[PDB]
Amino acid sequence: MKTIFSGIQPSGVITIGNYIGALRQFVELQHEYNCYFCIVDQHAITVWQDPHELRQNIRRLAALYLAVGIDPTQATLFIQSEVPAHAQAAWMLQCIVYIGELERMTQFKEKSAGKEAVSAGLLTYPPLMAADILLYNTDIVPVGEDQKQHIELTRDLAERFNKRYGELFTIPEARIPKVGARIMSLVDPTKKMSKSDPNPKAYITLLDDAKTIEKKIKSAVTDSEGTIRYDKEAKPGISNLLNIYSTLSGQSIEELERQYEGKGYGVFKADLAQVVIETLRPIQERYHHWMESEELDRVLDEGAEKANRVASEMVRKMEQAMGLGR
Amino acid sequence: MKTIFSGIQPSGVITIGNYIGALRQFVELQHEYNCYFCIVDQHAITVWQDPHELRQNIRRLAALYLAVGIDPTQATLFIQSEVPAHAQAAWMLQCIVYIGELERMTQFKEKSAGKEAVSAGLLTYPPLMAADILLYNTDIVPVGEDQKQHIELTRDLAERFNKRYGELFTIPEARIPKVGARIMSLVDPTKKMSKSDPNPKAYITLLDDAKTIEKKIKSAVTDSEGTIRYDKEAKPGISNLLNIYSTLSGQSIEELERQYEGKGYGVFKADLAQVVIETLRPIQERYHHWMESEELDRVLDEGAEKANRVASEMVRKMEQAMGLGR
Ligand SMILES: Nc1ncnc2c1ncn2[C@@H]1O[C@H](COP(=O)(O)OC(=O)[C@@H](N)Cc2c[nH]c3ccccc23)[C@@H](O)[C@H]1O
Ligand SMILES: Nc1ncnc2c1ncn2[C@@H]1O[C@H](COP(=O)(O)OC(=O)[C@@H](N)Cc2c[nH]c3ccccc23)[C@@H](O)[C@H]1O
Ligand SMILES: [N+]
Ligand SMILES: [N+]
Repeated sequence: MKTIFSGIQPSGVITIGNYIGALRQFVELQHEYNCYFCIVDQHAITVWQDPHELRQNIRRLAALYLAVGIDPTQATLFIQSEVPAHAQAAWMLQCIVYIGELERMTQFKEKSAGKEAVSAGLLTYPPLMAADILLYNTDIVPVGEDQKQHIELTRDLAERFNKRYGELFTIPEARIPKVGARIMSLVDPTKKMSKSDPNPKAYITLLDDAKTIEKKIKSAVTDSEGTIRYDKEAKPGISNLLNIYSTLSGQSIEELERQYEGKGYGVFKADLAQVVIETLRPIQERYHHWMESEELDRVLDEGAEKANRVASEMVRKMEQAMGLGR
Repeated sequence: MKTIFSGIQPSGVITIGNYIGALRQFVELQHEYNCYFCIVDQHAITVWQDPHELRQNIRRLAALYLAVGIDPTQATLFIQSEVPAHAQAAWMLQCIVYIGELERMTQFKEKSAGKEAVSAGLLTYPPLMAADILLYNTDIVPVGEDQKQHIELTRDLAERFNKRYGELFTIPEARIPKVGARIMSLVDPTKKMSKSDPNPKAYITLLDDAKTIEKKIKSAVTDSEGTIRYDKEAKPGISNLLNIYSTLSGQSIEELERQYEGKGYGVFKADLAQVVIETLRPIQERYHHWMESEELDRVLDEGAEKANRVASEMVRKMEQAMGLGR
């Protein structure tokens, strides 16, 4: 059976954009593929992190993965730093990637923009992400659209390694949702919904309460058309709301447009807020249960055990190929 | 007792400059300090390496370390890639070092000079070297003058980590020989003697035979003074030969100047060649014995075991400090 790998950085904010673009896919695909889902703590430290908050954010993200439905009998959930292979593999790949290649990454240009002394991990983020993927002989990497470039570099690195040292890596392919690959800010729908937006009304976190969801959806920027129809260019706000509605409800954009034919944005927003609440409430309840359980650690212990068995073997093969060691 | 750490890259050429600046110190200090001497294979791959040659160069360097007198009961000799902690620690430090800092490294500017697509490991070499040193709670790092800058960055990184996350690292200090810290090319004594000089007459390898040593010392560029006196600026060639002679023979520069008072370069060179031969012959004999022995692997197995115990514990402390993991 084919293999899937995907990772999410532990942070103070996990959004419905993370859920729609990524987590929803993980749950969908977990029974049909061998799956490795990672909490990428080593990527998190590419920017300063308060240590106590990081430790908590790592547990919170593990709880959210399990709360949304990732099943430990179907998938391997683990913390990146707990599998030394990722750092070892990242080093080997950093040795074959070119500085120019890292400098062209949009993620790097955006995260380093207007910066004054950029910490090096920001620049060397990609090789570590490529290691994450390649270590598991990954076929498919389910992500939102914003990870496409990183996966393109990963494919380039795998091909480069294979040409130089012998065929070892499977060339992985991104799997990006048709609808909801790039959920936009509710405040400015021409911008992506981001975990780090300074305006909390831009995103909905997976832990937002009902009153908070309602406020955010209601305030969502729209237009002066009063017509619920998809049109990314002309109606970015309504289009983005339609994507959220479609993905969470399971109704097609066409179904929703018909349903709301002749209706205004008010009822549409009230109904969408309810769909978001209906989605997040059961997740939140399961999330608190995991946060209070010793089983959360057991699940992560088991995941690192499995991940370490597979990744450590791939690292041995990589070293053998480059002639490191003995 | 204090701790020493030092590393050497496995390569096709190990010179008498490596011996005089570094290996001679290792043997001198091994009984008085806890010592970790490393074969830095992960640093070697910062540039392309033929895999079969690399594997061999790693064994050759282990044999040379043991041949020169490093004693496995006094020091821990091991291969960098065999201790995952170095890669893990390198990642954490890459996250706190600034890109500007890496770009100013002379080693980086020289190795990347006139280059067209510099591979990223060339740029990220320092954090891995800082990890090598800091992992062992190192006090002293014996090297030749060319490593001074890298050790200055390592001190800066250790201080930066300690300020941000809590005092964890000892701030290491370089130990550079008074005489022979920078042995120069025999072909152009204004340049350092380098393992990668395209002109094989520039260096003497630890495996050079007698006839070869004689040829190299005899051809060594001098001056038209016919006076054997130290003067780096005016007489770089003779000065460099005096350093080699002094270090290998144990005679002071003053003793040699007196001894050669009124003599010409011919006898001086003939006698120096003999001193180099007398030095390298016993090393070469022990080197072949190690190359043919299963004990070479046993020694490296034991060294990685010890290094892994110490380094892995420091990695745990580092992660705890930054809040990685659990
Ligand atoms: N507005 C949005 N709309 C739709 N999808 C979105 C939105 N915002 C985020 N995503 C998706 O969420 C996942 C995690 O996001 P991160 O920023 O942690 O995603 C990141 O920071 C990666 N570098 C983490 C990573 C590290 N190693 C990996 C290996 C494979 C895949 C992913 C990774 C991703 O799938 C991301 O595309
Ligand atoms: N002409 C010369 N005269 C005097 N000393 C010289 C001469 N040429 C070389 N050396 C010294 O030899 C040692 C190994 O040299 P490398 O180029 O492998 O040295 C290198 O390439 C380091 N990056 C390896 C390293 C990796 N991690 C470390 C941690 C601590 C100390 C050293 C390391 C060094 O002591 C070097 O100063
Ligand atoms: N599965
Ligand atoms: N010792």
